[PDB]
Amino acid sequence: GKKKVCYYYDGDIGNYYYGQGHPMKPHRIRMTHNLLLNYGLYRKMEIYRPHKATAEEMTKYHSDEYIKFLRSIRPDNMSEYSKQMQRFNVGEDCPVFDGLFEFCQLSTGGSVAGAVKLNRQQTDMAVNWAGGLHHAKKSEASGFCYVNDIVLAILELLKYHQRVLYIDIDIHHGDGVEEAFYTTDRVMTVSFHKYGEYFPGTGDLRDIGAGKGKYYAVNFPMRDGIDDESYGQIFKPIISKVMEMYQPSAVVLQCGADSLSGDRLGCFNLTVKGHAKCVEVVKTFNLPLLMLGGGGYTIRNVARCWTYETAVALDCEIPNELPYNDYFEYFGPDFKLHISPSNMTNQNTPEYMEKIKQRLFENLRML
Ligand SMILES: CC[C@H](C)[C@@H]1NC(=O)[C@H](Cc2cn(OC)c3ccccc23)NC(=O)[C@H](CCCCCC(O)(O)CC)NC(=O)[C@H]2CCCCN2C1=O
Ligand SMILES: [Ca+2]
Ligand SMILES: [Ca+2]
Ligand SMILES: [Zn+2]
Repeated sequence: GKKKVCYYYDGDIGNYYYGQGHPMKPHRIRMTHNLLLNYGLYRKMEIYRPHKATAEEMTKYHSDEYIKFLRSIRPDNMSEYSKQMQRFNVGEDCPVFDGLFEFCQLSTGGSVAGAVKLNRQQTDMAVNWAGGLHHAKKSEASGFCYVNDIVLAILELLKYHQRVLYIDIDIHHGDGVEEAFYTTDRVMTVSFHKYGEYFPGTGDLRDIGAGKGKYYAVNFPMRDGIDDESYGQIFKPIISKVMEMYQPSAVVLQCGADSLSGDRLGCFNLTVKGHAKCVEVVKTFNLPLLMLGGGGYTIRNVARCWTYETAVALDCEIPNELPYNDYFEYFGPDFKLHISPSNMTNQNTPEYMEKIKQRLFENLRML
């Protein structure tokens, strides 16, 4: 039936700034929040402010040296940390900005708090749109991600769940989460992403895990222009097969919105309905679910996507006419919640989609 939803948000998150021209805009989390408050969704869910995750919490995965560096580095002392910055991959893609460590603490606090709430059976679904920073590595920042809140949230879930399923619908391969759990069968990682001359360069369908983790890493590489119909015809069958074979007792769904049509960095052609169809599919399995954010660089579309996905999590129909909000002008010229796909060519032929699905089904038979 309808589910209890716990949502994590800190009013300060929107003030963190990556720098002039950087595509990652934490302000998009504030726009999402303001939009869902104006739709009245606060009436249907419990809103929590996450705690700031500590160094102890972060070192359940990350190295002590890397976390000590993140806690120390500031724009005023960068000159003294030149060598350290290069070692930890902090610089241009992952800049040093005012309050960087606090931003990591808030993003992580929401994911970990959500996992705790699910473990305690106090909620059916936990939502943290400030989370989903899937590229961060044990001792290195990557692709705008510094602390891997997902890996930390999964490790929390593993205290009470023998098998955890991770699903990543961000346009980028969730390399950091895959790497952390590559040699274990206690976490199955499933990533759908653009592959071929595209960041981070990983996620080939032949990357299937290693040792005890062999067959517990699933990658669906895609080309430019995938649309709602093509994505929907592959997502439901793959996830259904994964659920049948793997039988997880908890799920983590990374909802990176950069897979939408018109994204600044992405080259997919999904609409908000096409993207949210994934949430709907995962929700039908009735398992404890942690929903996270991630990418999304055309910020009006990110707010639309995550507001609709929160409404989907709540089983609450919301009108297409956007209600007035603090960021109403960002939603012009239509002021509608839903988006139209572009006329871009879908390079993912129906035969290519079926072939990759068939190849992944062969791997799933090995479970
Ligand atoms: C200016 C920073 C980099 C020097 C530059 N990155 C980008 O163009 C851009 C960043 C960038 C673009 N502009 O202006 C057009 C910037 C302006 C200032 C700072 C950074 C950027 N980076 C990339 O696309 C990707 C990262 C994508 C991360 C997605 C994260 C997620 O999956 O969605 C989850 C949260 N990285 C790159 O392309 C980097 C590293 C590999 C080699 C090529 N790269 C780049 O040319
Ligand atoms: Ca992905
Ligand atoms: Ca694995
Ligand atoms: Zn992304």
